[PDB]
Amino acid sequence: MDIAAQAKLVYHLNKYYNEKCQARKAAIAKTIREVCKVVSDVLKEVEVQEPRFISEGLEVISPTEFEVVLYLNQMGVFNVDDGSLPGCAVLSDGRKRSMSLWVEFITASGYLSARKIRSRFQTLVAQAVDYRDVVKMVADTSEVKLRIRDRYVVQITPAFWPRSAAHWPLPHIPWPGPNRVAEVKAEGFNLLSKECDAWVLQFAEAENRLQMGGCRKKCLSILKTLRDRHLELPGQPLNNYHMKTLVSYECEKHPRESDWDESCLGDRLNGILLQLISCLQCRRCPHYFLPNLDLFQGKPHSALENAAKQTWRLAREILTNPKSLEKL
Repeated sequence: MDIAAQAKLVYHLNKYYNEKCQARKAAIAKTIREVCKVVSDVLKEVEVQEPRFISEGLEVISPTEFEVVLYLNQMGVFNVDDGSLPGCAVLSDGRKRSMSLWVEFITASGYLSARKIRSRFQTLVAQAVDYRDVVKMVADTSEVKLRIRDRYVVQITPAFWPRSAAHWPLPHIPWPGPNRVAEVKAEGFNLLSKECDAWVLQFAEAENRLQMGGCRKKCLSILKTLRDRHLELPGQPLNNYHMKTLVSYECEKHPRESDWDESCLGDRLNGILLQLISCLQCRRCPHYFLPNLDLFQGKPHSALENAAKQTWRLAREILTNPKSLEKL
């Protein structure tokens, strides 16, 4: 009897993925196509004032929030991760300051300033917005953020293998195979100009590729969707990034690709919600690549607890009656 309920769960989850998850990616695509015209148009204007800025590398934060990473024409004339500041990193010799496309922006100390490029970029964006009612500029934040049609918020973050991520993959876990490891590692990493004077690290390119195989993406698509529909809560305790970062952890716990067959979608999804409820209750949720930073950092105890209540309540309605997914 325990066999048939596993299959019923996998069936209704596939319906959720095809009915509700696809609808998400459809509404998001409508919202992104509307948003992306505004940004690329504005970015075209920034290109005429500053040609170094140019118009793929997108990030969905929520259905209404996005982060555009703008990959700048670089020279990489500058060569550095230390325990100094967690999750964030920062030239070689006192020569070749004139080698950078952004040569003016290297500091007197000889370091290259994220704070200064983002300000220069922010001044340009706030100026380009002056269009009437459809675009707004977000202030009191160091990062560039636009408010479009008073409905959506888009952050535009200037952007281009690390010391903390060096352990991964630990040869302990058969996953990933040497083929998947070197393949995902070739993606490299990205540095995002955000506050913490440092650059934020992001592996959205490696993370999303690491989860290739099996139902991992269907699981993420289902997790992101459930979060949108039922876990947008006071305190914004839960992000698409929380789900994304958990799916990777569950990949380790179940190393074998067989654990990720389509038959196992219910198990892996159920396993992930539970680990999430633990993270909420334990009050700690670590980054996949960098354990030193906790993605619950700064979250109120009241909100982390309530999120645990709703996440738990959600998994039970699912298991007791998996058809309940239709009405979710």
